[PDB]
Amino acid sequence: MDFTKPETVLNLQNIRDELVRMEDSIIFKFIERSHFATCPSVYEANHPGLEIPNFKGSFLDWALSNLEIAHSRIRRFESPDETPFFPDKIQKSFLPSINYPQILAPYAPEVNYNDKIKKVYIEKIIPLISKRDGDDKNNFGSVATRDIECLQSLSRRIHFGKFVAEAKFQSDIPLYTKLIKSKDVEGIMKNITNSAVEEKILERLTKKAEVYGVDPTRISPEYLVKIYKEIVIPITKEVEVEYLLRRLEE
Amino acid sequence: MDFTKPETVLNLQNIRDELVRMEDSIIFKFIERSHFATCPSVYEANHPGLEIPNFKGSFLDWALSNLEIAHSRIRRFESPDETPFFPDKIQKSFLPSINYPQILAPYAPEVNYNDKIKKVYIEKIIPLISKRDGDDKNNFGSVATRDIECLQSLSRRIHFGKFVAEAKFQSDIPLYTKLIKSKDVEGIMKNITNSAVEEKILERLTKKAEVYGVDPTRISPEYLVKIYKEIVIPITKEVEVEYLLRRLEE
Ligand SMILES: N[C@@H](Cc1c[nH]c2ccccc12)C(=O)O
Ligand SMILES: N[C@@H](Cc1c[nH]c2ccccc12)C(=O)O
Repeated sequence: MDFTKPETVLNLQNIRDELVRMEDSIIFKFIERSHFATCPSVYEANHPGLEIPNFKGSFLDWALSNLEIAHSRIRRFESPDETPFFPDKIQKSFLPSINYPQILAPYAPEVNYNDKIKKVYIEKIIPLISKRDGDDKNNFGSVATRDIECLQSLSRRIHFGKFVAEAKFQSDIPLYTKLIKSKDVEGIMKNITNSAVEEKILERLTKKAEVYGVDPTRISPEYLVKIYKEIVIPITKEVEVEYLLRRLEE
Repeated sequence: MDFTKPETVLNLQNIRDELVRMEDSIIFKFIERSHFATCPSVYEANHPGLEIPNFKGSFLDWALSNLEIAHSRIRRFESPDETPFFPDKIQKSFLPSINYPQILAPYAPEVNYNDKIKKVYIEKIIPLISKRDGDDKNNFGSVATRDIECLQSLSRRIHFGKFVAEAKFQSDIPLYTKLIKSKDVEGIMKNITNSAVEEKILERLTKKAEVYGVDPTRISPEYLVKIYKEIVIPITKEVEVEYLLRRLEE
């Protein structure tokens, strides 16, 4: 895919390849984060000892918002595949802007599920992948930086549902128009679900978990499957139906 | 290992485990960077189009130095296992400092091979792992951030030779004292080389390259072996002999 050549983007085979490559990215990052304890103090707002001068929020929030401000200055969020966790904080680039042709509907930047993602990550994913419960006082920064890597990968994968939805829309405008016009969510869901393909994904995930990071001479497959089945796939679909419901300007 | 409990640190079995875990980390990061072209413009100082207001250096340098300043404020370089690429730029922490007991010799922060590492990474490693030659104008930031991940992993692995050297020193002070006193480098090299173990490492690396990121239903083993054999292991040894030669205060 080349975000300056629209045809490489709305191409369904290029989309599968990118989704499959993100699958590995996400698995590698979960393995990196699994080496550390849960570190509850990292996600708690204004924790004594991890309190940042003139900042209201958690240790995780400071590290992530600061990273976004720096990257926004170098054009990160000008790209259609990048959605920010702190939309109010991002700056304008100090480098010549890349001219990205409009590929998605105009309101695309407004379809943003990062709050929900950050939330389920902390409340549901951390507890399954961490090595143990409790704070590891000497690894708060190691943890936060690994968390940022996991969040940015999940975010890109989940919001990639926008390109999936646009490809589908364009391939059958008459059908989608009627579904959108009558706001038939059940009809849309049924058209964006291929149960056969979803089983296949889960089966491949189980086999990757079995070999990845395992010394040939780290993460439970059951949990990897639970995460994709209960969190990743379902939220990707929410992004797709919301993108679609507003497709005829909204 | 717990950098607040010296015995967990100079323990040789805890050291193997940490080295083996970094082996996976490094392999995963090489795979992430392999998806992009060489991007020569990223490493060139003051490139037209990637020129940063009031900054002399490359795009890579700006991203990396800025990251270090932010992390230094949250105590990254207070930890003995973290060595900075920009020692002159790092700040003092605005959080209560962690009291790390002196585990390594005092001059330890001065043994820093990051310039050499950054250099061989650009000149020798990039060309072997990149997908193709040339600039990918729309992925300069994606590349730089992947480069930072690779550099920080290699840096931690290579400078980990300081702990290896201190463990050895402490286990046979009479022997090491004579080697150090007469500055016998050849004698030191011969005592820190177990050829049998080095073959074994290379063999395991070949088998990891064969399964990692390969869909069960990315990086050449030959190149992975060349990198560890010609760059990683040799520079780790340079860190160890330099740390040792200054051991009796220097
Ligand atoms: N492990 C140490 C040092 C550290 C490693 N990576 C970091 C990133 C940011 C801040 C600190 C760190 C800590 O968590 O404190
Ligand atoms: N791929 C785009 C956007 C991007 C992704 N990650 C980044 C990190 C920093 C800056 C930009 C980016 C680019 O390289 O420009």
